[PDB]
Amino acid sequence: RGSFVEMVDNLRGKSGQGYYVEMTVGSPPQTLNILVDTGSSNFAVGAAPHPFLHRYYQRQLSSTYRDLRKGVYVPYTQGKWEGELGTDLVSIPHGPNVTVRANIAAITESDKFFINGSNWEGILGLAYAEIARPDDSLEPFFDSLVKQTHVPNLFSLQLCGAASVGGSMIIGGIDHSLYTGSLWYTPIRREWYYEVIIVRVEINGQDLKMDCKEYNYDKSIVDSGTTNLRLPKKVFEAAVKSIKAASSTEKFPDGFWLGEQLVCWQAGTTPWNIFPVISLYLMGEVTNQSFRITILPQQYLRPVEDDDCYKFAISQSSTGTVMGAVIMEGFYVVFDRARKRIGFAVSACHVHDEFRTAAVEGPFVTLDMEDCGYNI
Ligand SMILES: C[C@]1(c2cc(NC(=O)c3cnc(OCF)cn3)ccc2F)N=C(N)SC[C@@H]1c1ccccc1
Repeated sequence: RGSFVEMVDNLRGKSGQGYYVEMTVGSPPQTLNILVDTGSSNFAVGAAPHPFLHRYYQRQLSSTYRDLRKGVYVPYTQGKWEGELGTDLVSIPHGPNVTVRANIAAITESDKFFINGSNWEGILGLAYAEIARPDDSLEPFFDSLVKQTHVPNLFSLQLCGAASVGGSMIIGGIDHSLYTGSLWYTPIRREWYYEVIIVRVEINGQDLKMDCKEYNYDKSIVDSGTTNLRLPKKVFEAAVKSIKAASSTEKFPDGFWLGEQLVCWQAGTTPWNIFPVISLYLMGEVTNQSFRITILPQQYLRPVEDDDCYKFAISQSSTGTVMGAVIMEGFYVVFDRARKRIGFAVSACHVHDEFRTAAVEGPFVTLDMEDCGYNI
């Protein structure tokens, strides 16, 4: 506990393509790069020679492969994958010194799922069984890991932003070299997604003053498998209005705020100072107690290489708040499953300037925080 040198820097990727970890599957071990995804619950790997794929799982080569004789069909908002369920032996080379028998969905057909030019061949769904396909009886990888080994029921993520990105997934613990200051914990409201409650939103310390239920309509989640900070429609328009007001030193086309246009500045002359900070107050551990996380334009204006051009990476949502890479790149994030809570601390690797840094601050007095959660 406290130091996991072998797991530091075990994540790689490209901007906009996500963060992957090296895994092995089968006997003998077949090496695959696997997207780290806290917003889903399936371990699903390429099993057929799709042209975008560097590598794929070849079940015929594995002596420890067991066919579950069951299909799985996963349409989602932005694509589709389908596969054949099985089990096999799985290890993480730059993770704990263990081997686990895990459920594997062998992907046999997909659409808009694999990224052309990416270096990953599968997805590690790190959320809970309730959202696993086809149903909650398919035990997620991390559940299998904890059940079969002495690995503590905790993992933590340091996602380091920017073409190449990196970071750390500490499996079974916390590495104190990855953050500065203190960890502040928010309750996991329900174990399906990593669902949290946002109690207050500020743009440059100016409260949006919305009914806090709007912030979590219909949920708020922490998702390493999403790029943007996604906000419910009503919250998004309030936030953009305020961000526009604060940044009115320079005028931008309306399309930029909708992510339909890039904005460019002469190399290394990006006016970070004109753009406001964004604070999300999260439900704390104690009644009437909250803390806030604060991100910079360096997090929400993402570099696009095609002199210095940027995409606005805050976007409107109909699925509730999604705290994607935009949020997570500011913070060391502790998924403390054992204690049903998520910890946030200022990341040792977050992108900032000489004037401002990302911040995790508390405690604050916030009443009626339970009222902020949405119920069907
Ligand atoms: C499995 C799923 C998913 C995610 C991605 N992610 C990415 O490509 C990506 C790109 N850049 C990032 O940061 C910047 F570097 C982060 N991630 C790609 C394909 C996918 F199918 N995970 C989700 N959380 S959202 C939809 C989907 C999903 C979720 C739930 C149920 C089914 C499918």
